[PDB]
Amino acid sequence: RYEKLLSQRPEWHAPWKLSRVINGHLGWVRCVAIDPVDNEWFITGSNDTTMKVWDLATGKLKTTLAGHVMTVRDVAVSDRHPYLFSVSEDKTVKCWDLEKNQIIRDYYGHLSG
RNA sequence: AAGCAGCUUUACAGAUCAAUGGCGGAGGGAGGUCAACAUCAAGAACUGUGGGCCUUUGCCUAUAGAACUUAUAACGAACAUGGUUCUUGCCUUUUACCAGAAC
Ligand SMILES: [Mg+2]
Repeated sequence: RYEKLLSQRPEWHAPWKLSRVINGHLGWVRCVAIDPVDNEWFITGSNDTTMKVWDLATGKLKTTLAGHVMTVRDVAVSDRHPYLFSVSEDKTVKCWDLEKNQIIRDYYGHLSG
């Protein structure tokens, strides 16, 4: 097994460097989701109970999405829908109409966060 | 529109009393605080049918039919409630509330 690893060379990849630091939250950034279609913005749920939407190219802040009362743990953006799904430690799963930026279609049943 | 002729029918006397041609006829009418199924808010908006293009979709062209609803816009010349979210009001907590919005 060990002579077959030395027989093989890994693919070269280009290294990574920091290009932009964005300071906008009041707590920890706990989750990041990208726009799956057309790639203009990303959204960061956080520890200050609010999700912010950041433009990918310029780095400016587009909007803030409040509506959770505890820390937003994960954020998922849909490719087939204009829907944003967001869970938190406050036992809530929420949907968001991105054509309206309002909470629709709330989900219920998790015993904990 | 009286009257005459032409036309369409009509009670019919017919010609034919055949092959015909026209209209009607080859399982009703009125209803029911009966039922089922469709359908009832959108480029001012529908569908069937023929033709051509591309390769079925879509477009263009020709044609037929469009009930109900709608312009001081809506089936209802009528008018309640609930959910979420935002902003207020009441001010021990909650429910029940206050009264505007958006969905
Ligand atoms: Mg108590």
